[PDB]
Formats: sequence, structure tokens, C-alpha cells
Amino acid sequence: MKEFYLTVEQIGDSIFERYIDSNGRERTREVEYKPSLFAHCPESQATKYFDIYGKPCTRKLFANMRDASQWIKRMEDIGLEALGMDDFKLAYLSDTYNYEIKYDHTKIRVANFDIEVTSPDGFPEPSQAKHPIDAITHYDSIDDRFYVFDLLNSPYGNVEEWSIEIAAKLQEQGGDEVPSEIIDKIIYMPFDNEKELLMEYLNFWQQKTPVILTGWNVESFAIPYVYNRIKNIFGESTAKRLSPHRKTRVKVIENMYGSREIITLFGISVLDYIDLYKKFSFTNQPSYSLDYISEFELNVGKLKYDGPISKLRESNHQRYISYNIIAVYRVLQIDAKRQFINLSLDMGYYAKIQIQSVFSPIKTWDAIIFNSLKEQNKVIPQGRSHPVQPYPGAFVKEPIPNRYKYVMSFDLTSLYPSIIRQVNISPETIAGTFKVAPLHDYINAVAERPSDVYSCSPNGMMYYKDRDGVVPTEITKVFNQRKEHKGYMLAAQRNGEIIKEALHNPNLSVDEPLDVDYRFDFSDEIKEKIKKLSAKSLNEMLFRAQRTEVAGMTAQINRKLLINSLAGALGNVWFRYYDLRNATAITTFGQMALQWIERKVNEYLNEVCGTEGEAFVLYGDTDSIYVSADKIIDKVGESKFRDTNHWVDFLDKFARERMEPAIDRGFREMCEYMNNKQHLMFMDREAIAGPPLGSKGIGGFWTGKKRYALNVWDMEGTRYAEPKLKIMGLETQKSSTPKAVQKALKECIRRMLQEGEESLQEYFKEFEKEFRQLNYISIASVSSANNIAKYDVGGFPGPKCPFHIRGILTYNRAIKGNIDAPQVVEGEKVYVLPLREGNPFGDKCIAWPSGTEITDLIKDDVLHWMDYTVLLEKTFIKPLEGFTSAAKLDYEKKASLFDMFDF
DNA sequence: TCAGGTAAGCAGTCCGCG
DNA sequence: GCGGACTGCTTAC
Ligand SMILES: [Ca+2]
Ligand SMILES: [Ca+2]
Ligand SMILES: [Ca+2]
Ligand SMILES: [Ca+2]
Repeated sequence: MKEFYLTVEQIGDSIFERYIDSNGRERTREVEYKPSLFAHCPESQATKYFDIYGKPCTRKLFANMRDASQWIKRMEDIGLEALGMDDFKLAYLSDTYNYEIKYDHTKIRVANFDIEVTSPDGFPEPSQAKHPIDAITHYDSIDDRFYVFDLLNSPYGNVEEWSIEIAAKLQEQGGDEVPSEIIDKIIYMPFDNEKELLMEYLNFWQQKTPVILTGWNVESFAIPYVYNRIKNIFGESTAKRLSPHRKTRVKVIENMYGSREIITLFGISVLDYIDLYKKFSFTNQPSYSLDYISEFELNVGKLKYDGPISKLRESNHQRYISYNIIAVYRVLQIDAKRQFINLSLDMGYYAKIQIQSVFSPIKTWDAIIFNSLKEQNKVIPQGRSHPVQPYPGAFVKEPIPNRYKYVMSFDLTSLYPSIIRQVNISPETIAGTFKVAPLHDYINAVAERPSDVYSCSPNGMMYYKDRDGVVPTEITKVFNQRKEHKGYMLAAQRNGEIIKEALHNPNLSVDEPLDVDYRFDFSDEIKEKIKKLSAKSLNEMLFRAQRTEVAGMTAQINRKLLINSLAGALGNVWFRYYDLRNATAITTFGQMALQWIERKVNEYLNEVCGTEGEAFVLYGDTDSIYVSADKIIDKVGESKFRDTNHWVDFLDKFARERMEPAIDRGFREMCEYMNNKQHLMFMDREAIAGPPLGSKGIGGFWTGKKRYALNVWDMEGTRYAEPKLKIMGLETQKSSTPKAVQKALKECIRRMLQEGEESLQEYFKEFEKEFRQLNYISIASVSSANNIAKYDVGGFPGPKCPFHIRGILTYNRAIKGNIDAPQVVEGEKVYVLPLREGNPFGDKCIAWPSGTEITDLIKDDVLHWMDYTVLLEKTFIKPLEGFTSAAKLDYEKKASLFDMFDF
């Protein structure tokens, strides 16, 4: 089989590589790699190396990597560009693996782990590491085994051996409910003493050294704790055994106030699952506890225990150990669903980077382009210093706040990447500039045609049409991968709606799930078989359909993020190909495209209605338009439609057969106008929105830019079994909005769009009646807390102190001596509650770490001094007043005199 | 901690305002 | 009270 690398590090003049050989085996080698960099040479030296601009360069092959980095510095102080790959381990992989890598994940050791530490004096600080490590669970992907290291004897308590039998039992039964399917995969190892546990945990680590190391907060807690504790007990060097090359780099001290620790282990790729999740999941969560993410992702219950975690081992050692095991498995379960490890490996190997570099699209693109250019004997330019400068982005139309009954939206496929490819935007394809007319003049096709020769953007930039730039070329490859994955994702989505529909009339039989591939649209045969299936079978098929969609999503949305990040990276000063003339060439072209097509759609729809100057496009943002379909419905009748699906069908047919071809001609003309390389402005119908036929629903509403709600029946060709609310930007969508209030507001909106005003009014009264009885957490606001030290003058609130930062300082002055109180962590999220004046906390709000209950000692005083009135007004009533007034509806009646009375 | 991006809404602070 | 200048935060794209 084909060779592939696992990890690569540069340690002095040595490249340290772990890899898989042609026989499927893991090996390791130290290489004194001889790197090459480049200088511009006179037009006399018959060389085969040229820069991207086509200017000759002489190759300089250094004896070692120290001399190369030295040469770079000497070139700088001489004022001359030193061209080539300055990150030598990237050059090394390029040379060593000069082909498209075909990797085998089965041969990659993926390890998932976590530890436990009992601490009777606050959060067991990883930097200090003064409390014994009393549990470690380590899952090895290759063995498929959960290795459990359990400490029986400690200064903080002598405990009994963990029991797999009790662990397997359900919590209803007094067990711990360790999932049944991993019980036979647990290798349990107990210990008389902390030293012999750590030594054995070092041995096995050498025997089964992780390539990919992950888990939950492993970079921030587990890795620095295991390192530092072995450092405090055995010393250094023995601690360095965690590295296959026995080289670590402690950073780290990030104060104030303060004061944490981060460890780099050379030869291991640390992909903290929390960081994978933040980057690739496309969520923004109110909490990042494993308990909260697991519930969200997997619908599993929280890991409940009695009393503080500082006394859990002592009071229930059994549960302590089970919960440590379960924590490790939850990350595996989250990953089986989300498949971020798979995604990290796909990308890392495609770019030929260290896998942990997939967090950086600048690194990723730098290596993709480097490899692309090297393969053509081209030489990459030196990275340069640039000042951070603002630059313009997208156009967003100002909507008239109103209700909008029937709406069809249209949106461009992969806009910024498509623009890159259409205009041929690249560092080396810059041809020149032209005199820029105001944007409005290009939008209205009245300005002089910019060029008859080059491919233009309305920001004044001209590009060669003839040759293909490296940026278009490489963005195209990844776009085509995204297209394929998105194709699978939408098929699984359509298939999911087929099953949901069938679930309306499930059959009374038994009966097995059909053995189908959910990535492909169901055939008629399969759809007929589906209509005959039981609920049980249908439900299992739905789960599989949704799992397939989710995998499809991860694959597609993160390739979209990658190619979009190339557009953004042209505007980041740390990118080798940073160029604001290219970054704005995209954004400005996008502004023109949107407004150009708004004009063409209005003109077409006016033409077909035989009118003039009516505005049909009601809104647009970046690359999308929203078109009022009222007249289209009202012209044919409304009573002529047998059902909702009949008019959805009608609008679908209209957009496809009438509007899309008009849109197609419009954009083709724009391409000619800008004399672009390739027409790639492909705008397809996205949403079809409206109220249920015969209802009093308002269908949709806008309050302002980036703030609207729509009742959608079809999204990009997915005909839903039940209408879906597409709500953008409103409080329902915000992670700062209380949990209960998100749901309440969504139901307010549902009733507005589907059922109408009386229905809303009925619901409002119900929620206002129940509010005070809801759980304090579910009704608490959420906020990230940055720069706490900046507004800490007391610790009392300083000048212009943010409301939530005030809450945090009010918190800190209540849990002063409390050793068992959780500390707010700079950058993390907090719940925030208003307090009634006169309260004992001495301020108008209290904030505390999100995802946790507030401490026992102060909990009851928060509850008694909570200001429900101010809370209900802030989080529920005020936003709702925004929605309803834009929609021209009331959530409440009158006031006003009577009353009437009954007696 | 160390390197995609901009546009833009709302919560809240502070203060001007006869 | 409301509004404008401003910071902070979180969203749409
Ligand atoms: Ca789009
Ligand atoms: Ca099968
Ligand atoms: Ca049926
Ligand atoms: Ca869009």
C-alpha cells in the first residue's frame, strides 16, 4: 500500500516523522532535511525556477534548517525577498509525499481520554497540580478498548474497587448506566498508589502512543495536569515521556487573573474536541460542559450526582469511575455522529499539513497553494508585513418592516468562491486597473464597459482571462468536493421528509427497516415499500436518514467554510497572498451582482405583469433576494388551489420555468459587461413561504436588516412534511436569549405565521401566566464575558461596566471565602439575572458560569430576589413587541376602561 | 494563547437636554 | 424619557 505520514515535527536541524510504511506498519525516523529557498537572479541564469509573476529565481540548497532561517534574517536586513517555503516541515512533506495521499484511518492511532482529580480547596489548578490524579480513562481507536486507571488509596480517601456489574445496571436499579455496548470493551486496572498508576500509564502510552489525541477540554485541563503532576512527582524528563520525541513546549501563563497552562507535546496531534466542535459544528451554545453538548447532540441525560464534585470519590467511588468512563465515550458518540475527526484527517492530508493545523485556514491554504505551485516549478513569495485596515464587504437591502404573505427567495451558489473563479481573481493574474464609475452606474448598466480585453470587478481591478490563477484552480477543486457532499446531504434530507410523511400513516405490521443508501433519492419501489412500513421501522429509518444528513452536513459545510475562508484570508494580514485589491474585488463584485439582479427581477416581473416600476424584490443580503409572490397567487385566484401543496407546486414551477431563466439571462449579460472569464453566477430558488391555505397566518415578516421570519414549505427542493419556520437573526436564534424564552418566542412566531393574531394572543397569556413558575436557569440570560479585569476597579463595577461584567463582579463579592464555589473564567460564558432593588447582593444583577447551578450558599437568595418583572419585560415582551409591530399585529388587547366585571 | 472576512441588529452606559 | 455616541456581544451572510 501507499505510504503516508502521521505526524511531523522540526526539532533543530532534525525533522522527526512518524508514518505508515508500504506494509501498513508504524515506523519513525529522524531526518536532517536539506531545505531550499530562493532569490531573484539576473535574466542571464538559465534556471527552471520562476516566481508566480514569472521572474527568474536561483535555488539555494542549505546544509541545514538553521542556516536557512539564518539566511532569511540576513536577507531581511539586506532588504531582499527570500522566496520559498519558510515552514520547512511543510516543504519536507511536499517532497516526501509527492502525490495525492490515500490514507487509511484504521492504521492511525486515535486516542480519547480524560482524568479525575479530587480537590478540597477549589478548582484543581493544572499549573500547580498539587492534588493526586485519582482516575484516568483512555480509549484506543486501534484496540477499540477503554483502559481505566483507578486509584484506591489517596490522602483524600481510601475507596473500594469499581464494579463493572453495578456500572452496567440502570440508574433506576442503583447502577450507573454505563452503555451496554462498551461494557465488554473496558479493561479495568486498579492501583494501590498514585505513583504506580502514573508509571503504568506512562508505559502503555509508549506502547500505544497517540497520533491523534482528543477528548473534552484535554488541551486546557487533562494534558497539562497529567504533564505537571508527573513533573511534580517524578520530575521533568520522565514527564517528557508523554512525547515520542521527549520534547515539550510549555507556553503559557495566560493571566490575568490568572493564570493557566498549555502543553505542546512534539510528535502528537492534539485535536481538542471542544475546539473541533467550536470550529466545525456551526452552533453557538450557551454552555460547553460535556453534559450540555451531549444532551444537545445525542439526547442523553445529564450525569447527576449528590453533593459537590470535591466529595464525589469519597461518597460514591463507584459512580465517580463510571462517570469518568461515560465522559470519554460521549465524545466518541458525538464524533460518530458529527465526524469531525474524519473531516480533520481528510483536510489535513489533502493540504499536506500537520493535522492540528486544520484549525487554521491560512496554514491550510498556504500549503495547498505551495504544493500547487511547487508542482509547476513555481516559487512562492515571502510573507510580508501589512497594517490591519478596514475594507468594504457586502450589500444588504433595507426592507420595509411589514408582514409579507407569499415569498420566494433566490440565492447564488457558493458566491465568493464563484466570483473568484468567474473573474479569475488571484495574486498572479492581476493585469492592471481601470477608472472606476460609481457602483450604481455598473448596477444600472449605464457606465462605460470597463474592459474589452480583461476580466473585471467594479472595484477597478482587471485580471488576465487567458491563464488560470492558482487561487481559482485550487478553490475550484475544493468547491467540486463540497458540491458532491451537499448533493448527498440534500438527498438524505429529502428522504427524511419522505419517511416523516409516511409516519403520518404508519402501518400495523412487523416489519423491518429497509436496507437502503440514504445518500441517494429513494426510487418509486422503495417509496411504495416505505408507505407500507410500521412506525418502529419508519422511526429507525428516520434516525439513519438524519445521521446520513448530519455526516453530509459536516462534510459539505466545512468545505464551504474552507473555500469561503480563502476569500477572507486575502483580507487577513498573516496570509502570504494578502491583498486588499483582491479581497475587495470579490466583495464589490458581490455588491454589484446582488443589486444588478434585483433590478433584472423587478424588470422581468413588471414586464410579465404588464406594469412598470413596481418593486417585487423586498429584501436581499449579500447574495440572496426575497421576492413578493402575492400578485402571482392573487392573479390566479387562491380558491383555485385544492390545498397548500397545490400553490407551493405552482410557485415552484413559476420560479423554475419563468424566473430562473430570466435570472440566468440577467447574469450572463453581467458577465459580458465585466468581460469575465466564465459565467458562474448561478442563482437558484431557495425558499417558498406562505401561510397554510385557508388560515389567518401572516406567512412571514421583516423587522429590519438581518431580522425576519418565514413559514417555509419547500427549501432548495426539499418539500417538508410539515411547514418549517425559517427564523433569521431574531431572539429565538440567539444563544444569549433564555432557553424558555427561545421556545416561547418561536411559538409566538409560529402562531403569527400559521394561525394568526387571536392564536398569538391566546398563547401570550398562557406563557405570561406560567413564567414565574419556570426554572431559573431556563429563564436566565447568557453572555460571553471578556475583559473582566478592565472594568474591575473594586472589585466593584468600573466606568462603563457592561451589565453582564457587573453581574460577574457582584458574583465575586459573595463567594469570597467559599472554597467550593466555581470561578468565572475569562472568555467563558455566564448566566445573568436581574435583582430586585434592596437585595443583599448590593447590585442590580448577578452572573455565574453558564452550564452550572449557582452555589448552594447563595442560590436561595438569588431565587428570592430575582426580578421576574424586569426579566420578562427584557427577554420576552420587548422582542415580541418588535415582531408584532413590524407585522402590524397585537399580542395583547386594549387596556382600557372595562373590565365589565361579573360577580 | 499567535493569525478567514464585513454588515449590522439590540442591550446597555453615559450623558445632554431649559 | 428619549436620542446619540459609544462598547459589547452575537448574529447573517
Ligand atoms: Ca449562497
Ligand atoms: Ca446494507
Ligand atoms: Ca402507511
Ligand atoms: Ca445567502
